[PDB]
Amino acid sequence: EEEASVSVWDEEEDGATFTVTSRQYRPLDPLAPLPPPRSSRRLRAGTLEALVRHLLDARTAGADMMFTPALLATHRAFTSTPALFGLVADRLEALESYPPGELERTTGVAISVLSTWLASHPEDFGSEVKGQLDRLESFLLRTGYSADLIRNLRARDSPADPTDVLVFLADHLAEQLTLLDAELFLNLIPSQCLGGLWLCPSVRATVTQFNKVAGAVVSSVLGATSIGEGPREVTVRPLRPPQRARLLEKWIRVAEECRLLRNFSSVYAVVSALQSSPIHRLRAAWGETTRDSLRVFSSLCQIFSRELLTGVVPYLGTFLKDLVMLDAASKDELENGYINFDKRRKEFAILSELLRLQKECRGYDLRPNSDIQQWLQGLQPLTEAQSHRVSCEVEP
Repeated sequence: EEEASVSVWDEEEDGATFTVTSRQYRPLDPLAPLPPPRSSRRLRAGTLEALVRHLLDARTAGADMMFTPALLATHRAFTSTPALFGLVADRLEALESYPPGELERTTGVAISVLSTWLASHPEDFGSEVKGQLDRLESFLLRTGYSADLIRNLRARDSPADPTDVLVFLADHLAEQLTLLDAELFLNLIPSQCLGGLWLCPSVRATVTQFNKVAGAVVSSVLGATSIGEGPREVTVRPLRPPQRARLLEKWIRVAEECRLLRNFSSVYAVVSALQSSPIHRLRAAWGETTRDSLRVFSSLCQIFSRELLTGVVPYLGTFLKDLVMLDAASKDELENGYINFDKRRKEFAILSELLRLQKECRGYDLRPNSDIQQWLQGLQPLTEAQSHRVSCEVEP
């Protein structure tokens, strides 16, 4: 595992730039002849056509292992699914005159790539790729070549009292918030998180629920129910500072139980709601909060979290921000018109983190509590304008 030499150089092809790396390691037996050097030839930038040539090259899987999954995961940021499918069908068609050995090899790579693509991202394929599908299966029958791949590609009543948070146990509430957060995080299409895209419903649905939880906290602490849409249309229940503190203490504990379940999405939803202007203002209510609940809350505030992500539900906003930073920092294309694939590798790196958090999220074993769920559904959260108004009314 101890290396002796590393050589790095760049090579140019038709419409692409590659980086070759050659690493010479010392043999395990120090007296043995030198082992063969370990190498990689990775595409750095190239035309959309050149990306597809590299995609369907049999050597790419061994010499550039990030390329295939990165391209398949990020392609919707710079091209489209029917466009990429079409260029794959293009490449295969321009290869029909080739000798049977080369034809069968590349067709095999194409079948392998399309199977991985379909397995990884089934939502990419629909009615829009109909012509490209016919383009593919006519090519296969024409060359006499995959059967399962074609088949698989063919197939594709009054508003709830917000203060009733007190009626349920805090660990149960956390478990129930996590159940909703987890299934949304599992249904998340990671590519929709990309700076170039974020038409992104799976991200929107995660953010909506995040906002509903944060809204529920603000609403219940203020003891208010949003009955209309305007800044003035609200109903408010009577709460003395000691009574309101019990609601603050309750949500603090719910946030704490979310943390123990590693649901950092709802931890942040609750903590940001409690740090929010219309809730921070409530100094009489906070003044009645027990010191133990305050120390827990401060500890929860200092988390916002990246180091703790090593069941689980992450706060998606941090990944959305990193992907916005990266999109702003890195160019889509180079001056020559080549797609800057380095950008896409850095994007995939973040996406693979999300993928590994998704498989860990599958580890949850939680049961739907019908009555907590019904309460959550009946919640009518206050708008930013309404909450500011009510807080000015309940604590002048």
